[PDB]
Amino acid sequence: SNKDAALLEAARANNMQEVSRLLSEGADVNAKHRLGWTALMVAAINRNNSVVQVLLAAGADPNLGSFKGCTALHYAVLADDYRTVKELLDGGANPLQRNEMGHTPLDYAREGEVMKLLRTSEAKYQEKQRKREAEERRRFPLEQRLKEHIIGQESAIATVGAAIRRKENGWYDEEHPLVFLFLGSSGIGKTELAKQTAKYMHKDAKKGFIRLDMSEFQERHEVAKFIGSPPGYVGHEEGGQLTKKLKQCPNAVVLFDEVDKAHPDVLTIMLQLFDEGRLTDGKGKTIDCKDAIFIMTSNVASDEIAQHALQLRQEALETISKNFKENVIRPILKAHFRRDEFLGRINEIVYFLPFCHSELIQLVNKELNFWAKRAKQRHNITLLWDREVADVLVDGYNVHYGARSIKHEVERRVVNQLAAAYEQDLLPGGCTLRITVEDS
Amino acid sequence: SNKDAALLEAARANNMQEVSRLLSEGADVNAKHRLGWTALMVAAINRNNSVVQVLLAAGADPNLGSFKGCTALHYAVLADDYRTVKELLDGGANPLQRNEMGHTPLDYAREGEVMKLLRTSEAKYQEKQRKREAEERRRFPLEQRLKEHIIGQESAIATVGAAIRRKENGWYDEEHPLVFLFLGSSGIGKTELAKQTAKYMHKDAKKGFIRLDMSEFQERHEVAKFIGSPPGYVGHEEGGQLTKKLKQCPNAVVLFDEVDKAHPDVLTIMLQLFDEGRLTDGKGKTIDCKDAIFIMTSNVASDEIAQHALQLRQEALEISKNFKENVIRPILKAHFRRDEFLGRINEIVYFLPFCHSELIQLVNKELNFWAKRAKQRHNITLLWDREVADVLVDGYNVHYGARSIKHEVERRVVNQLAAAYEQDLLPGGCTLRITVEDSDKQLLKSPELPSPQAEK
Ligand SMILES: Nc1ncnc2c1ncn2[C@@H]1O[C@H](COP(=O)(O)OP(=O)(O)OP(O)(O)=S)[C@@H](O)[C@H]1O
Ligand SMILES: Nc1ncnc2c1ncn2[C@@H]1O[C@H](COP(=O)(O)OP(=O)(O)OP(O)(O)=S)[C@@H](O)[C@H]1O
Ligand SMILES: [Mg+2]
Ligand SMILES: [Mg+2]
Repeated sequence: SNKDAALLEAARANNMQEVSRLLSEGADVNAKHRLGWTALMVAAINRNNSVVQVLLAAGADPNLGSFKGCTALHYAVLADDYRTVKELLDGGANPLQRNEMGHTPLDYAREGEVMKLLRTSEAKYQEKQRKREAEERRRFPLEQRLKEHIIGQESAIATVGAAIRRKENGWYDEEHPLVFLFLGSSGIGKTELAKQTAKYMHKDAKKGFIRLDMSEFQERHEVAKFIGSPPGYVGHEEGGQLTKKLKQCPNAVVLFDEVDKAHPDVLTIMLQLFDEGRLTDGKGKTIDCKDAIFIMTSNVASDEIAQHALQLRQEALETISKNFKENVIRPILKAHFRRDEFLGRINEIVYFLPFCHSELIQLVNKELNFWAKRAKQRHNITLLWDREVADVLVDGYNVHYGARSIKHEVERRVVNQLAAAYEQDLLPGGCTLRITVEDS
Repeated sequence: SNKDAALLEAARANNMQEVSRLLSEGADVNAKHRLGWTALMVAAINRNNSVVQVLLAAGADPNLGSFKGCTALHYAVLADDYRTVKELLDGGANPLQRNEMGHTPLDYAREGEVMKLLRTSEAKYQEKQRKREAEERRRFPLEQRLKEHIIGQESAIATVGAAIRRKENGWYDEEHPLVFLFLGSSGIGKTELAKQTAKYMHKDAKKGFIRLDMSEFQERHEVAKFIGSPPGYVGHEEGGQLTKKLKQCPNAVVLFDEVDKAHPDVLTIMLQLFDEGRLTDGKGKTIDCKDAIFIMTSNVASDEIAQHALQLRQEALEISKNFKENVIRPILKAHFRRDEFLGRINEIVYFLPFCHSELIQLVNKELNFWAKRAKQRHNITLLWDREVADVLVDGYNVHYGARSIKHEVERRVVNQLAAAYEQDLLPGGCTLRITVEDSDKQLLKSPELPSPQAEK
């Protein structure tokens, strides 16, 4: 504890020797004084450029929070010393950091070298971040990330990626959220695509992905879950759940899984959300989510979508459907979703088509790779197969389930055999299996 | 503290040098002395005309609140100095401002130049306000302001403008608030017109415009949100949300958006609100909002209104009638159950589906918006041939209205723009012109811009 006080006193007195001795002895570089200032901070206010430099080289943090709450950069600007401001900025100081009073390094000092340094640091940071992010996106676009997991559905991936890129590059109106409606048969990756998109946007934030299941909303009064009860009713003080989640992460990705299962008057609450990204809870607080992304998944027109997809498979063949027939898909949606204004607010309608033979083979290969890696990681068993296995597994495909049919087929026909053999201790650790078309 | 006291003493002592030095240092000009007066106050009371002038030049407020609570104009009047009163009035002092005891500068003053200055200031304020407001309204009418943002809907613009202008010029009954109901198909500017009207009435004040998404009132019990819970119930200490909002701005513009999505027993709360502008919160406090403007929006009769736009198809040479409004009524009563609710609305405004020229105008407006955004953000100049709008309008969907055009333009132009921008094929200051095929191509001032490949 004495080391921190000694370092603070040395920094206040501009004692280079004492500051260096304390730092080399393990003294807290960001030591805090009882008055609320640190060694780097009091060095900054006292125009101790050398002390500030040595403290920064020792690991001083200039962004740590009357001048109460003013950081090291704030005090450097207060002294109107440009050398200290430049050194702190080179050390990672934020030129726009704020104190308890809200003052910033860009306000304390008069126009001059300090302002120039702060502005240049801010501009260079912003430009570097912009260029780096753009280059990263170019190098590894969203489409490749989705293709890592999603198989087929090229049109849907292209549409979603185009919309997302248009949003990220700033070429989007901020007055209206972006809304998607995923349509297609069951078990073809709609909610999977939504999950992948949410992960891409908010990879390191669970709060960034808000999931709803509209099976849990199959009656009119279920709207009270979204915004909570009005004043004087049970649960009022709680407030809306969806409103809470949106307030936590305004730019999150909201997924209304199986929206078709909602009562139609539950969708009415979505009008303001989809138009202006505005929603009011039971307490009257209004949530602004203009930059959020809304995804709705349903299979309302599944049969018609499959029939259309046959168009590609109806070709004389001597892949991409124009799908102007959406004019006759609209009546189905209107019949289910009874309000035209609801559909009008949807930016894009994404159609997922049934898998082709090659896509089915790819799915089977994906499943067998997953199982092989699981076996290697768990029991250290190598697992291998040929075309005959993929084709035999595909032959058991069911249209009504898609990827789920493939999963069940692989599990039943192959995984059961691996489990039975393992339980019989016929699989020594490190051994290799070929599935030599093990059938019938 | 020390600087404020020094400035106050200098103002009291008529010390020009001290007052100037303290003002230059940064002493608060409106600092309050322990006796209740400020620097300007005591400069006025001591007949320090020059000190009053210099304090006003420094930013002194003459209208700031036995001379307890007296304002600088009050002190100048009490000093019997006409110069101080004149200078304070020139600084915006109110001749009718009241002190703690309720005496105005026109009261304490002795007959003379003080009366002249105060009365001249008051009359000038009133007449200048009236004349300037009238001149601005005539020069730039609300109807011309709306036309900048709303395409078509001439009959709605004309009705709303006529009612608004009627209210502003005082030719309205103050007992009953003005109520509008907006009817028509989806995405044809109802809420847009409401927003523009609110912005016009209250230039920027957020409290001047009140939103209410009636879609959140699908059950009777939700009406409690208007007025709050009764005594003894959770949330009672908070009053009615709408009551609070209206109290903060009695003459606000209230928008009950999607009123047809409310439970019809919830609309019952609006009977007194629309008839007399009275609403009593859960705590028994009544809100007076007789001068507010209420706007409702719905698409209740929208098939029947859009079907009556077959009058555009009648081509007699080769707009809604009273008798149509008596076919649109049965539909209104079937939805909004009560004749006493409908009989409270001042005007029913009908918004019609766009004709082909209005679609072209909408497409041009959207393209102009995007061009302005591009030019401002990246200095990119954007141009389009006349045929671009013709191609784009084909994406129009009568069921969705303008937002269909919005989405079409976005999807099939802005996507290419963003793809090119990310590809860095749009150098700053470059000129980009859209050309017309069955699809849309972009030329970078002459050569065709090569479409990037996201899939690589
Ligand atoms: N196109 C796909 N490519 C790879 N895996 C997929 C694909 N689609 C689905 N899956 C996987 O198969 C499962 C199906 O999940 P979903 O994606 O959620 O199905 P769903 O289409 O979304 O439709 P429902 O809710 O049954 S209607 C998931 O386990 C996915 O991981
Ligand atoms: N003349 C116009 N008519 C309709 N929309 C316009 C017009 N000019 C601009 N717009 C824009 O097109 C969109 C139309 O949406 P809204 O203003 O909400 O119309 P609406 O009458 O309220 O349709 P509903 O009942 O909510 S489905 C708005 O975002 C407007 O800004
Ligand atoms: Mg699903
Ligand atoms: Mg609307």
